[PDB]
Amino acid sequence: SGFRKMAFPSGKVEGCMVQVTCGTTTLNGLWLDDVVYCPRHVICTSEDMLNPNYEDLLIRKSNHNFLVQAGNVQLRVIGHSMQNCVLKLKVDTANPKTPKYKFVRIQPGQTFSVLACYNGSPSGVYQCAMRPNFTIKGSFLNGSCGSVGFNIDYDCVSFCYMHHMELPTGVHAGTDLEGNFYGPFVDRQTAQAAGTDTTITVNVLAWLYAAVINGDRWFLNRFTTTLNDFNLVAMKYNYEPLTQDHVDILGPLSAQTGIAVLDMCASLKELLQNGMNGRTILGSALLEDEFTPFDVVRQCSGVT
Amino acid sequence: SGFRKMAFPSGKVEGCMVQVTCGTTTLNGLWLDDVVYCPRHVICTSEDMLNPNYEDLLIRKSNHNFLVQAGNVQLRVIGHSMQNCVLKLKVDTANPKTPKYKFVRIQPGQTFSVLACYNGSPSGVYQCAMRPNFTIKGSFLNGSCGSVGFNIDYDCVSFCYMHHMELPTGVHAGTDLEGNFYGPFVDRQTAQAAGTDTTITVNVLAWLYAAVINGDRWFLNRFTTTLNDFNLVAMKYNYEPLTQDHVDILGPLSAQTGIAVLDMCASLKELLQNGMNGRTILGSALLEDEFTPFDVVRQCSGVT
Ligand SMILES: CNCc1c[nH]c2ccc(F)cc12
Ligand SMILES: CNCc1c[nH]c2ccc(F)cc12
Repeated sequence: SGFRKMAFPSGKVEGCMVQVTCGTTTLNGLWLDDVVYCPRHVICTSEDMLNPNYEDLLIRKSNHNFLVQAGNVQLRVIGHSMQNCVLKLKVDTANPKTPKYKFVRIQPGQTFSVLACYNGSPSGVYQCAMRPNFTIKGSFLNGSCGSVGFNIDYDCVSFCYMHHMELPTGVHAGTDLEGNFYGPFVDRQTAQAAGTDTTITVNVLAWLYAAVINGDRWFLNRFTTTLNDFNLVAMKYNYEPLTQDHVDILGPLSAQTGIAVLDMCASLKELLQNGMNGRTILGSALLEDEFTPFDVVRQCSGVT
Repeated sequence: SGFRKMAFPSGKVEGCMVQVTCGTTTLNGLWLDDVVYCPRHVICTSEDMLNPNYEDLLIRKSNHNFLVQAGNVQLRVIGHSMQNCVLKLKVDTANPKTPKYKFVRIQPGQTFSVLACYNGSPSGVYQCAMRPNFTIKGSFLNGSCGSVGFNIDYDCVSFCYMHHMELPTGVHAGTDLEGNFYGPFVDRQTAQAAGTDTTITVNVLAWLYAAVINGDRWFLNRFTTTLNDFNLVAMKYNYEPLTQDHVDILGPLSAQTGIAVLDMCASLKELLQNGMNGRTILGSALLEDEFTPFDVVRQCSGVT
């Protein structure tokens, strides 16, 4: 028993982190096979970031200008190319620690682990979610760019995020490993405001199921609701609309606990309308939305 | 910017996890050098756990009864001994992945990362604290015993916890790597109730400093207090008494923010007396106490 915000074990990803320096900028790179992936803004000076023309800046860079260091040993760069907002630096050595991997572009509401790195060295690992406004609420200081987000399924690492920037509001924006930003964000130091940060309703319901499984049941009530009735309340509280796909995904949790999805929606509806009255659920005084139904099943079953 | 409950990168510890089976019980072991450490209750059947005589049960076990598997390869056990509540299984092969390590016995209030494992395979990593009642609030299912807690200082892993049991209240108890339980707990399936779970005051103050650094400042007030005045309020709310040692440890955070420790205590005093009024601090509606002052400095400075 017990339910924690758990990250995937990070070892497989730690073996892929390298330091990339171009001119006076140093950030992190991800070394998989004979390619090092890093944010293209490694070629920028803080001044260039105001209005960078990446194709123009890249013409002034050659293979020898990209310094790639794995631990204390230098990698030889034999090619470089820009794909969207990432640079792909071809090196002469395949990473011996390359795990089985995929590049995936996640949907908002999905969770992943971030291995925060500085100078190619891992500092910590935490779990987060792609917010519905395509930002993430991470913990990233200067030098953390190029740190990656990932999920692990047995022995295959699915990389989904690479860190690029912090908006002036302290939230984070990045790309998938193809270099495409999540959301409308651009790698320029300009006014970029995030949209509404709505709550991931299906994740809140999954976490309420996790609470019931782990013994926290005070919030269960005698009511039920419909998808349309629940959604009138979800809209009012800036919660994402719940669809039948979300109800289907919650099926296994509904079956395990014996609590119908719409009954759990009615509990959530009363929590939204009345608050927690100074009570807590799974050690939280807020309705937690960074656990997917898959995360709840995995943690409650012990998937390794 | 941003502040997350961050765990240490777990790779160094993942390379130490093995599966230990004795009879029909399978749990995790920690392989460092040529020794595998695991809870001594690996020799028990669920029935033995009611009133186990470990010395008597161990006489019926020989080296060949301890099956140790690292990945898919078997380790040869050439010796075994019991030290307090852990068994030390001497194997014929030193773990090639043994990192630089120490065994430390932590104090209540200190934090560490747990690599939850099942069948010797890592499932996830999370951060927690040794509670003042010597329990931890983890996420452990059956098969997780032998999972370890640790801290990392550059390249040295300090192991501080090994998981042994879950109390009937869903909280967790374990030992240091010398096999001595934290608190009064025993490895027997009997009535063991935890004492008061007080709040780690110095950690709450550290987290309020982290909030100020990261932009959450609404709770700062025009007041100050004294250690004795603050402690009258801390006692009332089941908070640990704050000492001058705690004030000294908060010195660097006080210096960085320019907010005197006793002024932050006065903010905390008003938060205890008035609540948050539906507001949040660092994405929490509760006063977070599982970040030490060292954790705040580390995360706010980017230690790798
Ligand atoms: C969601 N609107 C009411 C509200 C504000 N804050 C909250 C925290 C928890 C909860 F269950 C409800 C609330
Ligand atoms: C600590 N006693 C009041 C109280 C109950 N619950 C709380 C949650 C947050 C906070 F700042 C204060 C409170």
